[PDB]
Amino acid sequence: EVETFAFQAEIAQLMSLIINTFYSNKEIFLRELISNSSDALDKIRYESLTDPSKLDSGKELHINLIPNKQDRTLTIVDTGIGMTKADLINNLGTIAKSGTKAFMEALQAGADISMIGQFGVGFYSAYLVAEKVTVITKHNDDEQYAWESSAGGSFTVRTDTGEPMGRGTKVILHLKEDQTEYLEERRIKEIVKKHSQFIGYPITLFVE
Amino acid sequence: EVETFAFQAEIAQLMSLIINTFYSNKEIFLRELISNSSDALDKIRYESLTDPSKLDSGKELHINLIPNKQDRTLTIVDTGIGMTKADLINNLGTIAKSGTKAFMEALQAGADISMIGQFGVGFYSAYLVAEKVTVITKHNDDEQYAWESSAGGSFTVRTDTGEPMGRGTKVILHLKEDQTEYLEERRIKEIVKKHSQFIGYPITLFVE
Ligand SMILES: Cc1n[nH]c(-c2ccco2)c1CCCCN(C)c1ncnc2nc[nH]c12
Ligand SMILES: Cc1n[nH]c(-c2ccco2)c1CCCCN(C)c1ncnc2nc[nH]c12
Repeated sequence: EVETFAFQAEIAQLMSLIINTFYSNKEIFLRELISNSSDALDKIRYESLTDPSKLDSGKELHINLIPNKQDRTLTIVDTGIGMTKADLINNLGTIAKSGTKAFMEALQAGADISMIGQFGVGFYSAYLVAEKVTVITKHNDDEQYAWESSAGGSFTVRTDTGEPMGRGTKVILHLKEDQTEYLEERRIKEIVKKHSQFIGYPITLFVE
Repeated sequence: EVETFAFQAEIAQLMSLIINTFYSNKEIFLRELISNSSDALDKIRYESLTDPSKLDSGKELHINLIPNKQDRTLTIVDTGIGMTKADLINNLGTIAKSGTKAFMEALQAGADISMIGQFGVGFYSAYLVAEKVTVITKHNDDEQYAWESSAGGSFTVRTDTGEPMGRGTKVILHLKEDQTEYLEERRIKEIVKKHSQFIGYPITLFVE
């Protein structure tokens, strides 16, 4: 069963801007996604201090970057807190509305797309390089879900039947045809070194 | 009743480094504290989406900066999630241990004190400008506490009998005698504009 949802108009507008604006410094998408993973790992680490059983779904706290040239995907995997169905459908869009509005206002005032992270919507920078984004996620209090959007104003959520994850999130970037450089080992290494070198979790770049 | 606690050796070492190192760009302390307030406000905002009664202790989400020349204090006030007694005594130091270690290693490798925020211990940058820091805090699930430390390897916690806060945190910086510029309106304005201009909560700088 796949459910289809409309983005609120503001988030749809943001996705369109991200897709439509001429902006060459696209590499910043990876810093934003890795930062998101780091925050999610901080969150589960913090919560387990008071309830250690929150780690029964997996003790290791890490980030994997997985390129696949055949699928043309770059997958950012974390074993963080994960997202509930309510996050995917309601909570996250509610928070995003005001960040979007502030980001938009900053842009007209001369701010730069690379500042998107300050407005809490850095995830959407994924659309600088991806035609479609699939998010597979599992939170302790909930089932494993697959969220997906190619923009165009809608997203889907379904219960995921793929490989069970234990706990955490995979962001699967289905790259635009002209953005395959982000599958290349030395390009990904370069970006992580430049933007993410102090992340406090091991980041493993898988080799193809 | 005042309880006195020893910092773990690593955090004590970090505080000493922050106090002892020659480093002129001290203004970064305010960005770190405002960023901390912002995160705490994000946290309560997020939690109230699923439990709106979490805001019964106060709906407004904001940050006040309050200079007092007579007391020689700069107070950063937020109406964020606040901190529990377990945070003050156990949880926060546990998380801080590994951030401290990474920060230390980054420094020897040539990183800069201004990067302290990437290691999740930016609060301690308060000691660049303050001889004593007092933290008054109230979390929904707990009583109002006062934490205090002048470094030297220990901190105290007591139940606070001052003005009840509703919910949130006040960081009261008892400034070093040579650091009173941070009580001056135009200096604080300058710093906020430079480092904190996109914080998604109203920041009110009180006038003396
Ligand atoms: C599916 C979705 N819907 N709306 C958003 C969103 C809203 C604002 C920014 O992103 C998203 C994406 C949310 C991404 C950031 N996040 C909240 C995350 N939470 C938990 N573990 C994560 N590991 C990577 N990121 C994670
Ligand atoms: C009292 C104490 N003990 N150990 C630490 C600490 C550990 C690592 C960084 O700071 C602190 C300070 C913690 C400061 C950051 N924080 C966790 C905060 N939590 C909730 N509302 C806040 N409003 C400002 N900040 C807030």
